[PDB]
Amino acid sequence: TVWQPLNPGAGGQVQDVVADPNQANVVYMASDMEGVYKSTNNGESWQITGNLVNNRVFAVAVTPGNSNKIFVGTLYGLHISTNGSNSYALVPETENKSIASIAFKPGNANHIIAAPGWRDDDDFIGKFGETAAGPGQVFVSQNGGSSWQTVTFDSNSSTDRNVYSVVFDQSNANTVYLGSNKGVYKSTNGGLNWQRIAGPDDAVRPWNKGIALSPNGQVLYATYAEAKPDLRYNTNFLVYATRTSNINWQQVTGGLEGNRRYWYPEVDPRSTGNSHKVLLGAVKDRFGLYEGTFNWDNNGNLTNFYWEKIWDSYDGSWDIGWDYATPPNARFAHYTPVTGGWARGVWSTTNQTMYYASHNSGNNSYSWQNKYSTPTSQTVNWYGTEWPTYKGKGTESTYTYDVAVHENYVIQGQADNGLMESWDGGVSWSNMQHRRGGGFNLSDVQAVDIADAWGVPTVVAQATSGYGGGAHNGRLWAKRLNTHSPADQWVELAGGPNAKAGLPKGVLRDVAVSPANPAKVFMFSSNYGMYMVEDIGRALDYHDRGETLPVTQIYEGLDNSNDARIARKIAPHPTNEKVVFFSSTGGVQGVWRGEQQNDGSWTFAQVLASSGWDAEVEAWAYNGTVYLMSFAKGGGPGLTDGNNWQILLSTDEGQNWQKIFTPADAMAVRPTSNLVWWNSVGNRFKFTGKGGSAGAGNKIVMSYYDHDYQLGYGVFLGTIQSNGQVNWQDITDDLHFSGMTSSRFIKDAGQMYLYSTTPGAGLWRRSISGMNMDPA
Amino acid sequence: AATVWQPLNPGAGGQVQDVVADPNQANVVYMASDMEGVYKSTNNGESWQITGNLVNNRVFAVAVTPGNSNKIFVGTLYGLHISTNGSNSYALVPETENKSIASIAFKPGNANHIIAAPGWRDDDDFIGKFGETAAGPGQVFVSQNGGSSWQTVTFDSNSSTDRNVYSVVFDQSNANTVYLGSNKGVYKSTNGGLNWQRIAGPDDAVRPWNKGIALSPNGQVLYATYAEAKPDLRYNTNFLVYATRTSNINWQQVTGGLEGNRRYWYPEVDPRSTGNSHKVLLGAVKDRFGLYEGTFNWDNNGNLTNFYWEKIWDSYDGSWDIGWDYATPPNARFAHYTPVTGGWARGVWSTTNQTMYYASHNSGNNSYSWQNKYSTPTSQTVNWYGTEWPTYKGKGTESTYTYDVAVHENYVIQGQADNGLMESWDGGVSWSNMQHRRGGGFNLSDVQAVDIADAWGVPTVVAQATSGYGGGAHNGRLWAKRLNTHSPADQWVELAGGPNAKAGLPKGVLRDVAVSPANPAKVFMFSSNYGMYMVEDIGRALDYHDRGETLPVTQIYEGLDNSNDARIARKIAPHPTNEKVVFFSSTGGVQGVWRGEQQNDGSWTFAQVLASSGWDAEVEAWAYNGTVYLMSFAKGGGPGLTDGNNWQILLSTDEGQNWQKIFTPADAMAVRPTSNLVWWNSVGNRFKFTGKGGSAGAGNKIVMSYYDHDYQLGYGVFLGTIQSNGQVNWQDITDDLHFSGMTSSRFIKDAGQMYLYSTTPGAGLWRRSISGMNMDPA
Ligand SMILES: [Cl-]
Ligand SMILES: [Cl-]
Ligand SMILES: [Zn+2]
Ligand SMILES: [Zn+2]
Ligand SMILES: [Zn+2]
Ligand SMILES: [Zn+2]
Ligand SMILES: [Zn+2]
Ligand SMILES: [Zn+2]
Repeated sequence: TVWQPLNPGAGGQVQDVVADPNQANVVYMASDMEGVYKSTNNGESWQITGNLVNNRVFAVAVTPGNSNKIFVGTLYGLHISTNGSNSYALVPETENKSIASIAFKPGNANHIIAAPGWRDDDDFIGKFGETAAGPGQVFVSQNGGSSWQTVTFDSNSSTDRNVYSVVFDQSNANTVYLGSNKGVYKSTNGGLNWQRIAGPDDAVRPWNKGIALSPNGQVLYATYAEAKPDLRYNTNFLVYATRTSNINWQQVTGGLEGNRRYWYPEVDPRSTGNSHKVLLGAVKDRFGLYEGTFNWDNNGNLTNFYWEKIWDSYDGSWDIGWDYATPPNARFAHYTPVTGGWARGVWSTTNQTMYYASHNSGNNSYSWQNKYSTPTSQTVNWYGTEWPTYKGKGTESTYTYDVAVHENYVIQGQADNGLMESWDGGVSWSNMQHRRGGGFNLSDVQAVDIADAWGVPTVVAQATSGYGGGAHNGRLWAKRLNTHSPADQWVELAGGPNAKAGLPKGVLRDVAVSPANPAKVFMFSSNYGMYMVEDIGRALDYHDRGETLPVTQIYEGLDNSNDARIARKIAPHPTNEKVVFFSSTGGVQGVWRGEQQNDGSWTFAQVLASSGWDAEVEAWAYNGTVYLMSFAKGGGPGLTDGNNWQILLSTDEGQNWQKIFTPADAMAVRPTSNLVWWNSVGNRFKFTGKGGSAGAGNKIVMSYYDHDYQLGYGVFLGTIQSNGQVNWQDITDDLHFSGMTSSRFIKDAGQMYLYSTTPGAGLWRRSISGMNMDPA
Repeated sequence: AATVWQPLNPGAGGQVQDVVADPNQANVVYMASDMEGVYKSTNNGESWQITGNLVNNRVFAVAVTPGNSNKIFVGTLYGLHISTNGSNSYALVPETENKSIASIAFKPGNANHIIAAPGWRDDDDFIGKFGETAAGPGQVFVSQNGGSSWQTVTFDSNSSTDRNVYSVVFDQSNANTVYLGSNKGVYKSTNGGLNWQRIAGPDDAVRPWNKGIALSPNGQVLYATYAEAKPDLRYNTNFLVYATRTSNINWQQVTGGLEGNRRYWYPEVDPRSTGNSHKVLLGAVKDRFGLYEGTFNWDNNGNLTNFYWEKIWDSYDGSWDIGWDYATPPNARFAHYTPVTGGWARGVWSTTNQTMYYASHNSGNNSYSWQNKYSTPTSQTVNWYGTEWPTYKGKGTESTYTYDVAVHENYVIQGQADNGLMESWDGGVSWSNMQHRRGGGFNLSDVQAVDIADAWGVPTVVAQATSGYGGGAHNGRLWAKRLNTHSPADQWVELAGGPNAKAGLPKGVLRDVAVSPANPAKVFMFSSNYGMYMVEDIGRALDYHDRGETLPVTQIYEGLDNSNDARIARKIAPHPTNEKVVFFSSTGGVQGVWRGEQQNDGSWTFAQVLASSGWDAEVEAWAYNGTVYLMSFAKGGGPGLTDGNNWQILLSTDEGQNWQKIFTPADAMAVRPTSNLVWWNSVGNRFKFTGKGGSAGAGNKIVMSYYDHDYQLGYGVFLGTIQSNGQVNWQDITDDLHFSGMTSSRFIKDAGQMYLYSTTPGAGLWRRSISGMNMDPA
C-alpha cells in the first residue's frame, strides 16, 4: 500500500449491488467512476477489483455455478473475468456498446443474454459516439461467453433502444422477456427471435421502464412511461400486471404514492406459487422502498394486492450514515438469491450509498444496515441532535474539488456533498454542517484554504448550493478553528444570492490566502473580476456586530477581447503580498500577473499565453529562487504543441519560461504497457488534466487525465536538481483513479505528504521522500 | 558581524549592583550586574549592549576616567580590570588579583591619581569564593600614574576586623583631601591617600561600622550612616544617619522624618550643591521604601539651621511604569545623581532591586519623573487583579536564574527563581509574570520544572510552582494551564501538592516534572525525600478539578529510605515509546540513573542502572532511526567509567545495561582550546569540569555545557552528531554565548527549523539554530 485514502465512504451515485448466487455474503458494487468493488462479508468492508477499460459500470453478473467467471457491463461494453474479478478483458463483440443487463438461462449457465443499455445515464451515452436512438438489439452467447451473437428485435434506427431488464421464465427456461423503451418483447427460443408485447396504453405511455416475471412464468409486472427526452421531466410511471397466457394489462398502483418514477420491478425468487412479492423503487424520487404482495387465484384473477413501504424516511430505526439523504431514493433494489446459502434480504441504496436489510419472516419485518460507512465515537451537533463522524468501509466515489489541512482538521470541498469535514486527520468525517437553516444546502465547495483571523487559523471556502457541479453563485464562508472540533461553526462573509459585501454572484473558482500575509485572501468571481479581503479578522469583526465589511475589487474582468474573465487557480506570491498570479480560463486566457502599487492600485498583465479550462499556476520559494509553474495548453511560439498540456516553469516571475514536461516525457517515464485501456481507447486519449499540479520545495507533481473518458494516464513527481534540471518519476503506484483536481504538499506529524483530490474517488495522500523545504 | 545565540528575555531580572554615568558623555551609562559583567548604553538606558570579557563577572564598581571616556576601571570579586578602548576589552590589574574591589575614585583636576578600595557591597556570602575573608587589614590601592602601578596603603592593622570599604570621596575644593567609609570606620587623608587615621563615629560603642559617606562639594560637611557591628545583615536592620562638619568632628543625628529601623547606606550629595544648602540622596540595602532626598540648609557659622527628608520615589501608584517586575515599594539599593559635566541634565539613576530606573527632574517644580530603563512594554495586555498589564520585552540585559523552559506554538514559559512563572505569547519576545502573584501574599516565585502535557487533546502546561525566594522553594505543587487560546486569557489551576498534600501528593519539592512522550496525558513527578508519583491522565484530573473535587495522584516509588532509595530527582526521562518505562537521575540517597518498569499488575519495580552522582546530574532518553538512546551527564559511573570528580557524557543503547564514554574534559579541551577563555591563565587552575545541567538529546544531536558554578565560569557549549556507525563527533557551539552555563536544554522545532533552547543559571533564556539535524517523524 502506497496511496492512502482519507474518505467517509461512497458518496457517489451507485448503479447496483449484485449478490453472488453461489456463495452467501459475496457481493459486487457497480460504481459509475471507479469500476467494481467486491466484498466477501456482505458489505462490512469493500475491496477494489481489477482494472476495466471503462469505469462507468451499469451491470455485474456472476456465473451460476462458477464464482470465478464474472461479467461486467460498462459504458464501453462488456468485460469478462475468469479469475473472480482479479483481472478483466474487454469482450470484442460489445466494444463501444454500453451494456446494462446480463442474464443467464435457468439451468444452463452457458446461455447468456447481455443487453445494450445505460440505466438513467442518458447524459453519458454519447461519450464514445453512441446514441440513444438505434435498432433494438441484444447479445446472446450459448458457450459461456467465448462468442456472442447480435440479435435484433426492432429495426427502427430513430427510436430509443435502452433496455432496462432481461428476465427468464424459471419454469420454462426457453421463454425470456425484455423491458425496453422500445417496448416489452418476448422470446420462446432463448432470445434468438423476439416478438413485441403491446403495452397497456401505447398511444400515451409506450416506454417500458423495467419488467418482472413470477417464477412460475404466469404473471408479468411492468411500469410504463410517456415518451420524453429527459427523465428529469418525466415524473409519472404507472405500474401494471398481466397474465402472460393472454396479454390484458391492469393498473395496480392502488396504495403507491402518485406521480413517481417507479422502475425496475422484481419478483422474489421465493414466490414460486400464486402469491408474488414485488420489489419496487424508482429513479430520482425519494420515498423509500416498496414491497408489493399480489395474490392470484388459479383462475388467473388477481384476488387482491397491496403495497407496503419496507423502507421509509429517517425515523431512528436505521443508521443513515454521514449522507443525510432522506427519504431514500431506492434507485436499485434486489432480493437475495435462494442459492449459495443466502438468507432472505434486500440490497438497496439511499442514492449514493449501500444498504442491506435482513428479514424476519415471523413478523415480516426488515432491519436496515449501513453498508457504506462506519460510525466512530466522535459526535457532531446539528439540528439539536448528536451525529457520529463516519469512516469509509472501503469505497470512495465523491467528486472532490479541493482540500485543506490544519493540525487535526481536514476539509475536502466536494460537489453534491459540500463541506466534508474531519477532526481526526481525515479518518472520519461529517458534512452535516452544510445543511443550513432556511432550506438551502452548501452542496458545492470548489475551493478551500486556511487564513489567519487575529492569530486564529480560519478556514475559508467557496461554498454554495447546486448539485452535479452546477454551482449557483460565488459565496465566501469562514470557520474560525477555535477548538479544531465540531463545535467550530461556519459564517458567511461575502457573495451569495444577496451580493453580500459587494461580492458579485460569479462563482469563485478558487480562493487563495497570501502566504506572506495569511490574513489577506484573494478570489476571482467568474465573469466579474478579482477581489480581495484585505484582512479577514476585520471582516469577522464587522460580521460579529451584525454588519458587513465590503470586499476590495483589485481587477475588473468584463471585456472578452482584452480582460481575463475567469480564473481556475490563484497563486499569491510566496513572500511579496503585493504580487499575485492566476490562470485565466475565460476571455484572454493564460497566466496573468498582478502587482499592487504604493497608492494601492493594481496593474495586471498576461505573462504566458496559455489556455485550458482547468489550467493551473503555482508560485513558491525554495533556496532563494521563486518558482512559477504552469500546467496548461499552449504557451506561444516555441512552447505550444497542439492541444497537449505541458508543465512550463519560470524562475523570473513569468518573463521567461522553459518546457520541463510533455506527453512524450510522460510516456517514456510511464510506458503505455501500464494501461489496460491503451489498445482499445488510447487513440481517443488526450493529454489534458482536471488540475492536480503543485510545487513546493524541490518537488513538483502533475497528473495527466482526460475527463471525457474518465481515463488517467499517471501521476508524475519531479525533483528539482542542484543545477536546475528536473528529474521525473512515476508515482502512480497503486492509485487506480489517478486524475486529480488538486494537489498540495503538506507536512503532517513531521513527515511530508502529497494530498491529492480526485474528480470521482475522493481524497488520497502519499508519503514523499527526500524533500527539502524552506523553513516557514 | 552577526549574532548566533538569540536571547528571549523580558529584561534584567537579577539583583543590580550599580549604574554609573560617564561624566564625559551625557546619556552614556554602565550597569554592573553580578553574573553578566558590565553592560553599556549610549542612549541613557533605552537599549543596553554587552562589553568586553572579564575574568570574573561579579562586578561591584565601574568608573570612567575624567577627561578620557575610553579608559574605564571595573572592580570585580577577583580584582580591578582596566579598559583602554572604552569597555570593548579588559585586562586584569595584576596588583589587585584576587582582591575584591567595590570603589574607584579619581582626584579632582588630575585623573592620574586614582584610588581603588577593596570591597564587595553586601555580597558577604560571596567574599570567600576565591579564598578571601571579610576580616583583614583595612587597605586601599592608590595610583599616581593613571593605572600603570598600584601601591597598597594600609589604614588599619587589625586582621580580626571587617575591612569592607563602601565609598571613597574627594574634596572638590582641595583635591588632596579625601575620606573613605568602611566597616573599620570613617578615615580621612590629607595625603591624597598615602596615610590615614580614624575619625571617631557618633557612637562607636554601639555602631562602629560606617555604611558609606558623602561629602559636600565645598568639602565642609560630611554625611554618614553608622551600623551595629553585626555580620549577618538579616539581623542588623537599624542604620542611623548622621552629619558633621569637617572643621570639628561633631556628629548630629539627622534621621527625623525618615522611616525607623532601615538599613540606610551610601549617602550621596548632589554635585550641584556647591553652596551651603545640600541635597542628599539616600536609599538602603534590602529595605523597600522608595528613595529619599534630604535638604540641609547650613549657615556660615557652622550649624544646621533646618533639614527635611522627602520621598522622591515611593510605592507604586500608577505614576511610573513598574515594568514586568512588580517590585513595590522600590528597594533603592543604589542611587546616584547625574554628573554636572558632559551635557548631562539633572537626574537620578536607581533601581527597584532587579531593575534600572532613571528619573528626570523639573527644577521649577522639584518633581521627579521616573522612567523604566530595563524593559519595554508592548501592545499586548494581560488582565490581572482588575488591571490590564502590558507584556514586556527586554532592553538588552537578562539576569534571571532560569531553571527550565517549555514551548508550545507561540507560547513559551521560563521557570525562574524569584520571578516564578515567566510567560510569553509571542514566541519569547515579550513576557509577563503577573499571574504568579495569586493574592493574599501567596506568590509562586519559584518554578523549577515545566513541561507540556495533553488534556483531552488540549495542550496543557504543567509546572512545579511554589513560594520562596533565592531558590528556597517551600514545597512541591503541581499546577496546570490549559492552552485553550495560547493567550493571556488562559489560567493556572493547582492540581496536587502544597503543604496540605492535595491529591495525596506530599509536600516535597517536585524537583522535576516530566510528560511521557508515548502518552502525553501521563505526567511523572518526584517529590524530594518522598518518592515518585504519577498523574495517569491529566484530563481526568482536570475533570475532577473543574467539579470542585480532587483526583488522587498515584505513587509508583517510595523514596523515604536513605540507604536503599533514590530520594531526589534532578531530571525525569520517560521512555520515548514505552509509557511503562521511566528513567531519572537521582541526586539524593542512592544517587545515579534509575530505571522504573511498570508490571502487569500495575506495580512498578525500580533499580539503579548507573552508579553516577552529582547535584545537577541529568539523564535523557530518546529514539532515533530504530535505536533508543539513554544519555547521562554526571560524574562517576563505576569501574571503567569514573574519572575523579570530572563530569562526563555516558551513552547507552540498551536502557542502561551497558554504557560508553563519549565526551570527557579532555575532549572538550581539544575541541575548544583554553585559548578561547580570557580567564584561563588567572583562575583556570581552580576550574572544575562540572555543570548545572543543560544536556539534551534528540534525533542525531546531543548537547552539553561545562560550567563551574563555584566561580561562574563556563568552559563552553558542545554539540555532538551521531554518525551512522554509532560514534559521536563533537563541535564547539559556544559562539557568542557569553554566559554559557546551562540548567536545561531542549531541542525544539519552530517554524520548520530545529532550535536549541537553553536556560542559564543567571542569564535567562537563549536559543540557537541547529543545522543538519534529523528526526524520526513524529
Ligand atoms: Cl390501481
Ligand atoms: Cl551558579
Ligand atoms: Zn448515472
Ligand atoms: Zn484551491
Ligand atoms: Zn548581592
Ligand atoms: Zn525539567
Ligand atoms: Zn472525567
Ligand atoms: Zn525505601
